[PDB]
Amino acid sequence: TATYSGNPFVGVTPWANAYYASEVSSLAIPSLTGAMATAAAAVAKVPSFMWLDTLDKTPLMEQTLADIRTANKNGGNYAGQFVVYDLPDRDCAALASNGEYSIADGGVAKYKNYIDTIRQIVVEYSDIRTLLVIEPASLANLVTNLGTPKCANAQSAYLECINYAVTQLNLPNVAMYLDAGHAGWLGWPANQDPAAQLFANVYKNASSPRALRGLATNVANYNGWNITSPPSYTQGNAVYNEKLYIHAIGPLLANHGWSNAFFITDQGRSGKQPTGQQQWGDWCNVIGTGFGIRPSANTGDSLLDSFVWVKPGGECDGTSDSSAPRFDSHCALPDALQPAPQAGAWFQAYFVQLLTNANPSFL
Ligand SMILES: Cc1cc(=O)oc2cc(O[C@@H]3O[C@H](CO)[C@@H](O[C@@H]4O[C@H](CO)[C@@H](O)[C@H](O)[C@H]4O)[C@H](O)[C@H]3O)c(Cl)cc12
Ligand SMILES: *[C@@H]1O[C@H](CO)[C@@H](O)[C@H](O)[C@H]1NC(C)=O
Ligand SMILES: *[C@@H]1O[C@H](CO)[C@@H](O)[C@H](O)[C@H]1NC(C)=O
Ligand SMILES: *[C@H]1O[C@H](CO)[C@@H](O)[C@H](O)[C@@H]1O
Ligand SMILES: *[C@H]1O[C@H](CO)[C@@H](O)[C@H](O)[C@@H]1O
Ligand SMILES: *[C@H]1O[C@H](CO)[C@@H](O)[C@H](O)[C@@H]1O
Ligand SMILES: *[C@H]1O[C@H](CO)[C@@H](O)[C@H](O)[C@@H]1O
Ligand SMILES: *[C@H]1O[C@H](CO)[C@@H](O)[C@H](O)[C@@H]1O
Ligand SMILES: *[C@H]1O[C@H](CO)[C@@H](O)[C@H](O)[C@@H]1O
Ligand SMILES: *[C@H]1O[C@H](CO)[C@@H](O)[C@H](O)[C@@H]1O
Ligand SMILES: *[C@H]1O[C@H](CO)[C@@H](O)[C@H](O)[C@@H]1O
Repeated sequence: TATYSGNPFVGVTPWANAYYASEVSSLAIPSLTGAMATAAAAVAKVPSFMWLDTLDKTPLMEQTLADIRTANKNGGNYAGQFVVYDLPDRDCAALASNGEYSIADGGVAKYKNYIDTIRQIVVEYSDIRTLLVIEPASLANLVTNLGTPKCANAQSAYLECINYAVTQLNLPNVAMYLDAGHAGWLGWPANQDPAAQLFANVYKNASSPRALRGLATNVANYNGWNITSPPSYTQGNAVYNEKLYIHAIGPLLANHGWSNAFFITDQGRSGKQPTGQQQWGDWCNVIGTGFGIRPSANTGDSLLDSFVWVKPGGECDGTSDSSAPRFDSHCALPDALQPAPQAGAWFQAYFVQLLTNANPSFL
């Protein structure tokens, strides 16, 4: 059944979408040989989230859900996985993933229309359990980056928009996880409570939506889940992995009026620890990374609903071309793989790296 009474990953199987599978099979495999080619075909079967990064990407959500509806007839019990990611003045503390809407030019109204579009799809497919990550980077930027003019000015718009998202997508077949950055961002002891306050306030302000299950961490990042050996670049932070992060912030959510908040954590680029990061804040196309813990609801953890692959490995974080639009200097750092295409575009050398360094291995 589509509705759920607790962990929304229980009794379902996350669906591996055709979009990523097409990228692997048609963009990666023709360039590979032997063992690597075979291993790549296997990656295409690991479920990762589909990002709805533009409004005209919404038909792809429908096509995925149509596939799932079909597969659910043949005994199967599959769930759809999507990222809601189109805020006006998006990615306010970076330049690589700037979006189609701006606050100045009716961006809030356009965002509401975008949410309206997604809501209709979810109603159309009320028979399918649908797992959503809400707006990566946004709320975390509001906690830590009010010193960035673009974020400071986006505050009221972000909170209005996110309130609209979590209220309009509050439906019985839906589970939403608000993006909550990662251990090396919001996990810092001094940021934990302010972050928890903001998250609980979003939840409370939205009348405690039943579909709002908790938080998503490590999205498009690389931190370890439960590594017992803290990496050099984590120096100074007692919260050096994602398990420590969720177990630190969880009780603070409860303290601020959000009880029963649960978590999902991205491990799609977390297989190699330590990573090739020379600094913890180096987020763009990081070298020395591999595909990580496979998506699974068997987490052996009180707070983690599921390990997930949110950022699809192989899809670029940003262009390394200083002369191109949306160039962010982070993408030209020593530990950023180069040359890199536009954010979201296929990045073959990066896919090859992730496959080579995969743990668990595909090879
Ligand atoms: C003490 C210390 C040392 C160091 O080398 O790096 C950091 C980095 C820190 O936080 C970083 O904050 C950034 C926001 O200004 C985050 O960037 C975002 O990263 C996501 C991916 O996780 C990406 O999608 C966004 O576009 C990007 O803006 C970055 O992840 C954090 O590491 C802190 Cl708090 C201390 C550091
Ligand atoms: C509360 O919801 C309203 C809806 O209009 C929104 O404008 C506001 O930003 C929200 N406040 C917080 C603190 O999330
Ligand atoms: C870390 O988590 C993984 C996946 O659940 C598990 O295989 C491993 O035993 C865990 N390690 C520790 C030290 O808890
Ligand atoms: C999900 O929730 C609905 C609404 O209560 C139930 O009818 C269904 O059986 C499932 O548990
Ligand atoms: C309602 O659904 C939850 C999972 O979402 C189960 O854990 C529970 O037993 C009940 O069936
Ligand atoms: C999702 O589908 C898998 C089979 O692919 C099952 O193992 C699971 O029970 C769920 O229906
Ligand atoms: C399958 O889909 C991918 C992503 O849209 C394309 O790159 C590929 O050419 C095929 O259409
Ligand atoms: C793309 O297509 C190939 C077969 O053409 C698969 O092996 C792969 O897993 C992906 O679906
Ligand atoms: C990737 O896309 C090509 C078409 O460009 C297909 O032929 C292939 O099966 C895969 O889906
Ligand atoms: C696959 O990757 C190779 C590099 O090994 C390219 O030459 C080719 O164009 C395709 O992108
Ligand atoms: C990867 O390895 C398998 C093993 O036989 C082959 O079927 C495939 O063609 C590729 O070499």
